[PDB]
Amino acid sequence: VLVNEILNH
Repeated sequence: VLVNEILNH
């Protein structure tokens, strides 16, 4: 939840 939001999919 500190990077996932980005690569999120």
